Amino acid sequence: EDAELLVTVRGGRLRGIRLKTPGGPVSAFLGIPFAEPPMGPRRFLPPEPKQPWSGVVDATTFQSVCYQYVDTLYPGFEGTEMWNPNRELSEDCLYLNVWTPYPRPTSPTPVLVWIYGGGFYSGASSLDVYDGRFLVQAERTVLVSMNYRVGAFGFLALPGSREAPGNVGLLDQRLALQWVQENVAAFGGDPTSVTLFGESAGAASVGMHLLSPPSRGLFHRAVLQSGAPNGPWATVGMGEARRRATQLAHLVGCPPNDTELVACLRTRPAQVLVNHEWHVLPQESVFRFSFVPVVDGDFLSDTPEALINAGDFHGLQVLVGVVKDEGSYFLVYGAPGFSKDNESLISRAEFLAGVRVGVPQVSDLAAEAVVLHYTDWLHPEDPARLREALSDVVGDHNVVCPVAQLAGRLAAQGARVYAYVFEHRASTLSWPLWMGVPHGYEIEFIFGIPLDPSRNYTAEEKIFAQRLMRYWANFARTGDPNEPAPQWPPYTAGAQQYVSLDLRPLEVRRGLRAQACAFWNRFLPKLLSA
Amino acid sequence: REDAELLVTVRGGRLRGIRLKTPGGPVSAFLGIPFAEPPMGPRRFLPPEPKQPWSGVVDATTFQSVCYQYVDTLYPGFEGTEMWNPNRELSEDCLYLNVWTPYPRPTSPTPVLVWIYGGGFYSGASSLDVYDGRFLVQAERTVLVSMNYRVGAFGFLALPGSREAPGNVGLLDQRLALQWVQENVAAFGGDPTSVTLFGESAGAASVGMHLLSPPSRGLFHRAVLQSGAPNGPWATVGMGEARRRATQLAHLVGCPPGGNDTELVACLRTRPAQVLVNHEWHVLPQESVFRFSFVPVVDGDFLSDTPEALINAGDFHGLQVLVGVVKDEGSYFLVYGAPGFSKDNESLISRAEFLAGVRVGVPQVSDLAAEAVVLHYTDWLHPEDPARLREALSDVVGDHNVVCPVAQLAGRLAAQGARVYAYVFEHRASTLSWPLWMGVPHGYEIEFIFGIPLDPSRNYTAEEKIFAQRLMRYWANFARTGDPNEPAPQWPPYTAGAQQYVSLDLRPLEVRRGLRAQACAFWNRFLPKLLSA
Ligand SMILES: *[C@@H]1O[C@H](CO[C@@H]2O[C@@H](C)[C@@H](O)[C@@H](O)[C@@H]2O)[C@@H](O[C@@H]2O[C@H](CO)[C@@H](O)[C@H](O)[C@H]2NC(C)=O)[C@H](O)[C@H]1NC(C)=O
Ligand SMILES: *[C@@H]1O[C@H](CO[C@@H]2O[C@@H](C)[C@@H](O)[C@@H](O)[C@@H]2O)[C@@H](O[C@@H]2O[C@H](CO)[C@@H](O)[C@H](O)[C@H]2NC(C)=O)[C@H](O)[C@H]1NC(C)=O
Ligand SMILES: NC(=O)c1cc[n+](COC[n+]2ccccc2/C=N/O)cc1
Ligand SMILES: NC(=O)c1cc[n+](COC[n+]2ccccc2/C=N/O)cc1
Ligand SMILES: *[C@@H]1O[C@H](CO)[C@@H](O)[C@H](O)[C@H]1NC(C)=O
Repeated sequence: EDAELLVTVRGGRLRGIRLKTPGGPVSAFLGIPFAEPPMGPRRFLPPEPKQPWSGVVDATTFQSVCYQYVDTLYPGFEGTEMWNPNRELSEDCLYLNVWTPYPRPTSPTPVLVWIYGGGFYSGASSLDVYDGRFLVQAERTVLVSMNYRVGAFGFLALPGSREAPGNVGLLDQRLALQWVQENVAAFGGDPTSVTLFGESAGAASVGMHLLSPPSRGLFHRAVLQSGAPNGPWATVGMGEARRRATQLAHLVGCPPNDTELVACLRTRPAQVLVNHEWHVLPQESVFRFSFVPVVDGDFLSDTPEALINAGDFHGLQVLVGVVKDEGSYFLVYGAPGFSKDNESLISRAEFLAGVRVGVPQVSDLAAEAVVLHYTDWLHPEDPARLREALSDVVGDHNVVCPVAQLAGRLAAQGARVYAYVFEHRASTLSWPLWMGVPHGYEIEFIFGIPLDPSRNYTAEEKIFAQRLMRYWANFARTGDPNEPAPQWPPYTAGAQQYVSLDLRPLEVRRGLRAQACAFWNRFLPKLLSA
Repeated sequence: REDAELLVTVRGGRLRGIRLKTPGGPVSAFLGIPFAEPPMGPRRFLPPEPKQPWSGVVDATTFQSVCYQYVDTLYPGFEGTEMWNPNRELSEDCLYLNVWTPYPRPTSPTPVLVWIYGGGFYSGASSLDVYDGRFLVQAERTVLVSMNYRVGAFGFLALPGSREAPGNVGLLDQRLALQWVQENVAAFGGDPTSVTLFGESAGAASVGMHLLSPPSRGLFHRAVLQSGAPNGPWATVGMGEARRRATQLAHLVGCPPGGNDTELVACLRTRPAQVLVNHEWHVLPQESVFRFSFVPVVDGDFLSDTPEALINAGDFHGLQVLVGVVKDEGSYFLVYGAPGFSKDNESLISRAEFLAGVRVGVPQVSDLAAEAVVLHYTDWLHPEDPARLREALSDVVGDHNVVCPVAQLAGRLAAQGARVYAYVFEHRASTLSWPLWMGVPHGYEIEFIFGIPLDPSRNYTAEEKIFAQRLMRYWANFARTGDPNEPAPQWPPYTAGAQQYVSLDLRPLEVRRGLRAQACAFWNRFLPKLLSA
């Protein structure tokens, strides 16, 4: 029996497993329960701390994936299946995972906490691309990841009600962070040095923990990759959240009293809720999600945009960034004329139709303003330019400009901000070439997946992965990604400097789509208000 | 005794002209031909009545008076502004036209160019040195005609619906002159079946309005619009705001001591011309540049609809048009109001002055509209660079008032049956007195079209003289054939798709695409939708 794999946390004793990496072994503790199972009468409720157990919990394998939709658009295609659940679905899914060096550190080691994305409707800490073993070995950190409830199970809200208060998926996240403060030292982690990082909706979650004071005392630094809490998709108002909750009840046969409605919802099998999620959205769209964080004055006392504009952020360091082609990948899920299997060279009619799906629920004037800004009026009908322009519409509106607004406001209000654009297209990427560097495909390099010898990454790509892990770990340890080489300067509201990340050395550039984002961040909001 | 070449009989009676020397030889000039009864006293604000026939010989031997108008005094003595000021006495007796013809007079019918001067509809005169027709006629053997038309309140004060001041009488002055050309130009050797209108700024807007007014449209065959268009935001006014401006002007001068229109105009008729001129600008609703108090009114008569509606719903098959602008249309207007601008310093403005200048350059729009403008003309990587802000504000005024109205006209006319040719004039004259940051200012291609560099008393470059000759041939080729090209780089027609135009400078012709297409898409396609919602 290996004493390195035995740990006592506050709930009781755990048994881990030793794993192999190309650089040596690490210790993993997978499937640690941090909450009571949110089942039966506990569905839709805030999580409760896991009650202590006797005996030894087997922490040698990943636990169940929270109930969620499973993408079936390209069945068997590696580009989509890499994001689908790789374990059984269950409502009993509130488990977290700890990777540490082997033997376990005996000095307080910086902690990285990963929050997966997936539009608040999907995701799992057990996916291959989130394997913490390489970061922990290469950079000598403790890495924690948790499962949190998605879809209606995590974000169905009847605001004002006690039976479905909303944001419980975020509270699952907060509870795991409290678990880390109380327990991570038992694994050799330093609770006074916790860096949150997440991608997409995970980045938005990180941003929301930055703006919720009860969360702010649980971590020290933040990394937001391709997501932001001020995204048009990341939050929903109380009125619309109530409408969506009520509509889903009607769709699954529950008439239409909040108490009656949640009680009837709790009798439905989880899969039934999943099957009807999607039909509560008001219009055809891409990059919008049914059940997302609700601004009800509690977890978020105001909208993230209002909280960002009014916040003092001195003493905060954040790392934020984007991939080169944020929108390209969302277009195959609803923009007319698009497909992974052809060049998606669309007509102007399809482009104009794509703008309404990509910018849903706005006035015709707002839509025409988008068309004006993203049309080259010397080549208004060129299919290649139109495909690229629609990809830029979706990417700028949902990712690049929300991230750029966040970066600019925090920098100008006291935070030290580092910005990147990930510009390397993996040699193993199965998506077509016209998609460029699609959303989500920097994660595998951050986690050091290319070091896995059973994968087909090149030698320079492995070096690149090691470069990225060092930047991320430098930031986690000091608030500065630079090795203490061409220096990575902080992002500021004036100079707007960022670096491009690829196989070539660092190149400093100015402006995160400055011209496009002035439209989304400065003008379009005022058009909608008047 | 008498030179038979300088004696002509038109319908009103006999005329005596003058023989002018040019660098290339003799030209016959008939200057100051009366074409209307003097619009004075009881005829103030009325449409022009045709000139009654006369006995004996009228001496048409010098330029007649300039129509009463404001005289610019911003830079007194500065030639850059004095060249546009009246060079004859001011008078309400000013409805005279000028005819230049080859010496000897042509024996076969000769194409006719008719010039309409600009000046924001408040100023201008056919007698300005820069409009001297002797060089075009000598170089290209055409007949050139120019007329005076009433400006300011005298030409465009409108109490719509009233008979005592119907408005647009300045445009009727132009129309009467065009009717005179049809009835009389053959007596000078001109061909009334080949008349080409050309004009600049408000003259270009005037030319476009004659295109859109059926009674005028039968009086000419081709059109040249230089740095102006009838659909410009400054070129027309609605009936209500025209009535408000007329009523306020009357109130400012003492009329009435105004319900009844007859009575109010009668009181206006007793006021000295200069007093009307002195108060004319006080009726503008706001502090602005490129906006003019009294301008053509859309009242259903001369223009049955707005020029933009008539342009869109018009069939222009069989019509040839030549349109263009200078490289820096807006820079010249900024020293007349924009904060921080002057011809005597570099006018490197701050961001606050840029934002203040936008409201002056784009007057009377919602704050939302103003901020759409700020968004499109800000470089968000260099939001406060003074030199970039100076150029941005110049582009705002130039795009909004000239380039984009011209581009919209060129595009709609091309797509609806007209053959269009477009240019951008990019030569900065060696004799230019305005500062270097202004580039090629508004109005400073005219002297090259009229061949002014060929005057030996002026110190133009020898290369600029060749340039002038090249431009006069383009214009005259268009007047003769509807095509500026010679019967050598080809000047392609402008179309709504390819949007090709040529650059005019000392270099050979260069074909380019798009008359500030991205900018004009904002002014021509989006901004009107915002002003509606
Ligand atoms: C690119 O593909 C889209 C999607 O069509 C599907 O995928 C193709 C690869 C092929 O397998 C098709 O048979 C599939 O239907 C095309 O858009 C569709 O076009 C068809 C007409 O053939 C039409 O009936 C569908 O409604 C269209 N659907 C969408 C979402 O646009 C598109 O035309 C292709 N572009 C090309 C070939 O240039
Ligand atoms: C550039 O000049 C403008 C115009 O001012 C006039 O011309 C100058 C050369 C100088 O002789 C001034 O005294 C003239 O009045 C300047 O803008 C003016 O500034 C003064 C005082 O600062 C102010 O009272 C006026 O209202 C301003 N006029 C306008 C139209 O804004 C400007 O400051 C000069 N810029 C420099 C010198 O950098
Ligand atoms: N619960 C659902 O029914 C459901 C279905 C589909 N989607 C989204 O489609 C899957 N998807 C998967 C991967 C990338 C994008 C997308 C679409 N985004 O709008 C969300 C929820
Ligand atoms: N009738 C008048 O009093 C009057 C006063 C001022 N202006 C304008 O003169 C300024 N100005 C003079 C020359 C060229 C442009 C400009 C400005 N245009 O906005 C016209 C008429
Ligand atoms: C330049 O022009 C002026 C007037 O246009 C003239 O008096 C002068 O002789 C010319 N030449 C020189 C060298 O100044």
